Amino acid sequence: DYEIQRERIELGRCIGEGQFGDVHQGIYMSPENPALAVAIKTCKNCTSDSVREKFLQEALTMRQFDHPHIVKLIGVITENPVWIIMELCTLGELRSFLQVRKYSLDLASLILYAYQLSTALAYLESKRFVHRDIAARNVLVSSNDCVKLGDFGLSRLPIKWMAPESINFRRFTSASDVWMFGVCMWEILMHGVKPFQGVKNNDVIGRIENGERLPMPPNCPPTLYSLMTKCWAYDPSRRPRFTELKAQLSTILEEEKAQQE
Ligand SMILES: COc1cc(C(=O)N[C@H]2CC[N@H+](C)CC2)ccc1Nc1ncc(C(F)(F)F)c(Oc2cccc3c2C(=O)CC3)n1
Repeated sequence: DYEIQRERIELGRCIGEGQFGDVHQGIYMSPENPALAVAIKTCKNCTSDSVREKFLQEALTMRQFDHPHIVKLIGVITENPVWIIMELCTLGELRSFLQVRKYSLDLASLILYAYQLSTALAYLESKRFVHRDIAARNVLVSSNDCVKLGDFGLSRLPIKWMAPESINFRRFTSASDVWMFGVCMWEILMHGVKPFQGVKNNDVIGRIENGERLPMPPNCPPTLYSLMTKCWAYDPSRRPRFTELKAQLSTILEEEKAQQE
């Protein structure tokens, strides 16, 4: 069962905000397995059942997934104040982590993060789940060698990350998530810099249609940037599949690891 007794949760500092309320870090003291660090999503308005159902549906959404690179649901407290207890990724948000470690993280760690995210996305595609919000801001750092997709509720227009068909006609498929993943890979190799900085959202569409693309990040291997550009094919059917990106990122990772030993 997923119902958690409130006395077992100690609410810690605020780590972020979501549509329904503040997100906190905290501690969960399970009956048989002591001090576990957890993330706690709060909900200011779920004294109203209309808000409660939408909030708790976000926990049900994470309940169906079980992958090493997707945050897991620990449980829920369904009475007011309503809370969702999630796994805590102690090193926080990927963008800040990459900015802070811009000159200390090796290229193999950056490729490892892209590869780990491709395994989570290939897994979600096998479950017929279209994410729609693939971006570095929605990736968390569990440890130096482990990144995970954050909560899907906290992950929710991001025009600068979207595929042309998603912007033009609101079409959302695994092929549009591949475009977004290409942008997310670019953000990782750029050390947490956002795409199209200083450009208006309305002019992103025009630049993409003129053949312009986000440039090769400094010190990025040409084979890896070439993979990002395949994600940015205008035609969705010409983009690679997540299983192909997963195989190619593994080849690039092993090639980089072989250069060290
Ligand atoms: C220690 O763990 C964390 C620390 C911080 C942090 O330093 N934040 C600072 C605090 C001060 N202000 C001024 C600057 C930012 C962020 C996230 C953490 N870890 C963590 N672990 C698990 C979860 C989850 F998913 F299970 F609930 C989680 O959720 C989020 C929390 C924030 C944003 C997102 C998420 C998403 O899921 C997508 C986007 N965050």
